Amino acid sequence: RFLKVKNWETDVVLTDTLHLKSTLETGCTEHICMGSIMLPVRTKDQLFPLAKEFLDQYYSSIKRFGSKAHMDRLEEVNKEIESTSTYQLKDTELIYGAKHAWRNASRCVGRIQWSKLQVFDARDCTTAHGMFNYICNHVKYATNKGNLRSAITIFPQRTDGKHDFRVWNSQLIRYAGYKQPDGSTLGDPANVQFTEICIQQGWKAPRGRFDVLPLLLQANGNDPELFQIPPELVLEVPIRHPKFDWFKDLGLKWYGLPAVSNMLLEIGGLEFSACPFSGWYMGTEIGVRDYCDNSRYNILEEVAKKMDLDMRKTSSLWKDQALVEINIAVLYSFQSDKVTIVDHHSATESFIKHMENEYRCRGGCPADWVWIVPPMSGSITPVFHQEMLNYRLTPSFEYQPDPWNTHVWKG
Amino acid sequence: RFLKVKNWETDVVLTDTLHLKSTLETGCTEHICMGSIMLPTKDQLFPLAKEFLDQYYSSIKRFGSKAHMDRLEEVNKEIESTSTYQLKDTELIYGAKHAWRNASRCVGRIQWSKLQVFDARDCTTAHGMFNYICNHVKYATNKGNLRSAITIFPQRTDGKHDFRVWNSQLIRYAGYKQPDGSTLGDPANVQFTEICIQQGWKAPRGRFDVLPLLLQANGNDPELFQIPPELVLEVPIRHPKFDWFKDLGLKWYGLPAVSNMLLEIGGLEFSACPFSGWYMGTEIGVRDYCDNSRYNILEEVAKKMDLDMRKTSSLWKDQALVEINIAVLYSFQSDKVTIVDHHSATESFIKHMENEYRCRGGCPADWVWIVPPMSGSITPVFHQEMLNYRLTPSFEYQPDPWNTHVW
Ligand code: HEM
Ligand code: HEM
Ligand SMILES: C[C@H](O)[C@H](O)[C@H]1CNc2nc(N)[nH]c(=O)c2N1
Ligand SMILES: C[C@H](O)[C@H](O)[C@H]1CNc2nc(N)[nH]c(=O)c2N1
Ligand SMILES: C[S@@](=O)CC(=N)NCCC[C@H](N)C(=O)O
Ligand SMILES: C[S@@](=O)CC(=N)NCCC[C@H](N)C(=O)O
Ligand SMILES: [Zn+2]
Repeated sequence: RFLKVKNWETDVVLTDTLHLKSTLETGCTEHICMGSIMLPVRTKDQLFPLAKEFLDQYYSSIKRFGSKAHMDRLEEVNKEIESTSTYQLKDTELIYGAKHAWRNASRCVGRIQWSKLQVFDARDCTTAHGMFNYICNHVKYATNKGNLRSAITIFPQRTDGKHDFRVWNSQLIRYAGYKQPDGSTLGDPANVQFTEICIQQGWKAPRGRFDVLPLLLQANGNDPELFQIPPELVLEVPIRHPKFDWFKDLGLKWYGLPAVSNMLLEIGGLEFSACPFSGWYMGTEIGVRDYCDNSRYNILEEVAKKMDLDMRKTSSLWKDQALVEINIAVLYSFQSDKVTIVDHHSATESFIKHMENEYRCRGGCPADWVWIVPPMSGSITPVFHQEMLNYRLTPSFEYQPDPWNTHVWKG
Repeated sequence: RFLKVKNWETDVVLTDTLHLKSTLETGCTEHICMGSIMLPTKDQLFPLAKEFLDQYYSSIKRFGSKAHMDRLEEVNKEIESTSTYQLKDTELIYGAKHAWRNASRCVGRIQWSKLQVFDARDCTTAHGMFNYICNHVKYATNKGNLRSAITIFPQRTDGKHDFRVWNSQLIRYAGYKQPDGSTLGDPANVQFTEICIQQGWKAPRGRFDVLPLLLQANGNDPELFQIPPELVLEVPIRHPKFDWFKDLGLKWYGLPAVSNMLLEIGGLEFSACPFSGWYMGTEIGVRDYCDNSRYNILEEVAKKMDLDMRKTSSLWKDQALVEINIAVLYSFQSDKVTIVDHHSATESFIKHMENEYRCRGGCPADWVWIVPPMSGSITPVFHQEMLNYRLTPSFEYQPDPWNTHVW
């Protein structure tokens, strides 16, 4: 069976066959679409089919499907599974795995870059201190003095689910959030729960509006441990505006390296619960969501005041006006400091080209429209007009519960 | 499977039970989501009628009444002999209001129960159709104080006697293909504008020529009619800050009146059912004015603003987009024509969702369509999980007549 997607700006029609290789489920049924829903101990039994499918893929890509090297590998993995109930990926298979998980990430607009990914194999790691060292190197390498390079660091896979490696942080670099007695929040409201955990685990908080959180690292199912990232490794950008000199006085900055650290990487049925990965920011992530979401820094009011907009009626579009200036300032600041960033126009355009390329060479490209369309100026970006099909391929990055909700405390 | 939806800005959680009365299909499966795809007999007829009558009598609190059973029996007999049936006026009004209520892509449904229904089922000719449509337009426009309305023409019979309005909206601007390959006026309406000319229309060939009506009665060849200009309310677009903005020569019409859809009630199909409410500002300022395949005015406006159009990262497109949308809202408000900005409309829709969950057990909603085409995440609907499903009575898409009509 074949499926068509149309772009309603250009009338380009594309044919998807890739969706046929999808097995995982979307959350949708024929009677209900759950397209906007945020989020809708494995045994020998199910493991070998998962392994075989991955190896078939891997060997196909390297033009060796059905080869002796292919068949011996299947043999070796099967034997290893039945005798140990799991198996180890070769380095080559791991790199292929991590790249393809990115390539398959239907909510990622930056996938044109998927084949350029620095993979750091941290499977020999055994302790939280070992984790800290690996993570420090990741940050230094990925940051590259502002000329960012995509990377992922992969810690040992899950075994019995009792010895998980986890990074308790949602990102390697993120700002603290502190609930005040008066109900207001100082710093980043999205990180209040985690900040409280850190403080309980012994962190001495500076209690400012932009305090870089410590790392909270769990090796081998043990209680997690605190570590401070060397400040010289944490690249930050002060936010100013090219025309508005008062903008610097708002006191805003952000970090340059977004590094998602709470997701689970699945490859050939293996689960990598600690796999921090980093690329670089699209401007609107910071300028629109982080700064202007009502539940985040929420600076719209303060910015609008200083611009002296008519704030008494929403139909003045004072919010829309402030938002643009804020996003101009983010992009300006990063570019002036030579820190890699991409605007939403450039990024979405690149994605369209990527997506078209993928249809031709791969037979499709799973894409989550709800997430791909930028959170400002949607319809003036080409992705708005692009029909997309969303489905799940493996390897993949998956959500997992925050570890403090599952972790068995040792003491 | 009594599903929950969460708002991630407010942490409000609603439980949906209404979805378990979904009649039709979404196009999605367990294996693929198609949420961003734009367009995914007597035996058939009686269960459809029964289902509708069941809702109807439940809503007036006479479920399982003599009146209810009588009406079921009565309709049942009518189908057996006539192969169809006719709705009582009350059922027609309920059906239309509920089609709107059920339109998962409509952000303005908080108004759903205040719909003026015009029964045009006695209409027999295109001239009669014209008359009904002029009355609709005058009533709905209401000197700028717009009132939602629908006019319903006779239902399909054998599919060979359909009533259709060939226009996509009662009021829209023409589209002409120029010698230099470009397009004058509205590119979305080029094909339709051709067909009008192909039929006899004398096009003044301007940037904003109101199209003639092309009306089809009882399956006949459609006929042209010109809406009395005095009935077409238009707004000159100016900016409250930029004097040069009025020089751009932009205008739009006050009355959006969708005319190419099909209203389905109790299995009965109304192929001609033009309906009208009023505009959200972004429909005009963002989509109609700034889509690349529409009026596409961004570059011209940014130019007049003297923005740095060298790099995309100056966000000149975004800056211009805002000002354009400020002007649209400003102009309509200044001329006392009803319009709603995207902040007010989305906030009202959140309140409506609240109401529907509380009083009805849910509200089908299509996030992809509900979230406005600018400033998405600063509107509350962006952070609102929505469940999409098809309830009936409903408005459905139907083919353009010209692809189907025998002459
Ligand atoms: C290199 C530049 C990149 C850009 C500009 C980019 C852009 C984005 C954006 C804007 C999102 C939505 C995030 C949000 O709204 O919170 C996203 C999501 C995502 N990205 Fe990328 N990305 C990049 C690199 C990467 C890399 C290197 C990986 C993995 C190796 C990756 C995997 C993902 C995944 C799995 C998601 C889904 C996140 C979620 O569901 O919360 N991306 N990306
Ligand atoms: C009164 C104020 C109203 C507002 C502010 C409003 C707003 C909107 C908007 C913004 C859309 C998206 C359409 C687009 O972007 O092209 C829409 C779609 C829709 N509306 Fe409403 N509307 C209103 C009245 C009505 C009425 C009176 C009806 C029917 C009686 C209706 C039924 C629909 C339907 C069926 C759609 C989907 C159209 C499609 O799928 O192309 N609306 N509405
Ligand atoms: C409810 C809705 O799905 C949710 O707000 C989504 C919408 N789209 C998004 N898109 C991106 N890129 N990031 C997000 O966090 C979200 N949030
Ligand atoms: C491809 C995509 O589904 C298409 O561009 C949709 C997106 N969302 C929309 N939303 C509204 N309100 N109106 C539209 O025409 C569209 N178009
Ligand atoms: C891994 S990262 O380079 C992918 C990315 N560009 N962003 C993902 C999360 C960043 C998050 N939205 C933020 O604003 O911090
Ligand atoms: C029937 S109308 O009141 C519903 C509405 N507000 N708009 C839908 C169609 C209008 C279309 N988007 C336009 O910009 O002309
Ligand atoms: Zn779906």
